[PDB]
This record gives sequence, structure tokens and C-alpha cells, in this order.
Amino acid sequence: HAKWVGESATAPEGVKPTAKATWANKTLVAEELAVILPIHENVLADATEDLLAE
Amino acid sequence: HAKWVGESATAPEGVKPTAKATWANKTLVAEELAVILPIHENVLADATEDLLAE
Repeated sequence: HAKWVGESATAPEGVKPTAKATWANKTLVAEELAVILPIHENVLADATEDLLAE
Repeated sequence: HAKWVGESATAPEGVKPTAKATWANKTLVAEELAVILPIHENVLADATEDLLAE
């Protein structure tokens, strides 16, 4: 931020102010979603629907 | 402002009243806004962004 300042050579308000800016960091971290669906091969052969597609 | 004057050559109410306008003054006065942004030369060189432009 700026400040209002005087034209003084000795008095404490002729001095212009110092200031700074700052940066920070945010992250993406990859994590895994998974499932395993086991089935017996005779059930695949006996069923009327395609259970591997289901 | 005007007034309701009368008509005599001798009575006080025959005289037309004298009156006055007036002006005043307003001023602009310039004053100073400022800031100083100090930064270290190595940080300026090692950063990926053009921090002097920022």
C-alpha cells in the first residue's frame, strides 16, 4: 500500500515508506481409486446376460 | 434582492434601495502519494517471473 508523504528534509513525514509483496504455493497430488471384481467362469457361461460387460 | 418602493419626492419610502454582490474562493492543493519497494538482486535473478514488472 502507498502512503501520503510531505516534502520535508528533516521532519519525520518527508520520508517515503517501504513495502513488500508475497507469494504462496498450492499443490495437486495424484491419488488412486481402485476395485477388483472376481467371478467364477461357470457363472459367466451359465448366465443369460454378459456379466463381464455388467 | 429587490424591494417594493413607493412614490414620494420627500418621504423615506420613495427612495430606491442600494444592494451588493459577493464572491468567494475555493482551492486545489496538490499533495503526494508514494511507496518504495526494495528487493534483493539475487532473488530478482533466481525468480521465474519478471518481479520488476510485478
